[PDB]
Amino acid sequence: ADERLQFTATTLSGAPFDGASLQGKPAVLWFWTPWCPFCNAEAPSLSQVAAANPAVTFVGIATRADVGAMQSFVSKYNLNFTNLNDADGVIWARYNVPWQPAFVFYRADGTSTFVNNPTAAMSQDELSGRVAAL
Repeated sequence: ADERLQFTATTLSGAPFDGASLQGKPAVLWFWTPWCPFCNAEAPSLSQVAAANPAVTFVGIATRADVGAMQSFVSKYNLNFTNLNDADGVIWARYNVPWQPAFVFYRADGTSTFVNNPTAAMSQDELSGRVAAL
């Protein structure tokens, strides 16, 4: 929320990205790793919900994998939004780690809600409703 978004990063494509650009608009952070079965179950839903909600800015944040594996996952699931190679877990630490998948749902006013459930993948219906609520 608010100042935690003040990070910089590198995308899987190698481009710089500034988290501060997310301030003041509805956004979703999604912390994933490519080998997690829950992340793999959620990825089609991220792809569809992001596509259907273009005025919400989605940013995936991947760690604990090589960049090629990250890229294969984005390609396989058509994740057409920024994905960050958080190679050393610094952004993950900022948002307090602990494992994947995790969502942060930001309103434009800076408030947020998190979902970090280890037992199940979030359904598309649930994700669509959380994104609409922003």
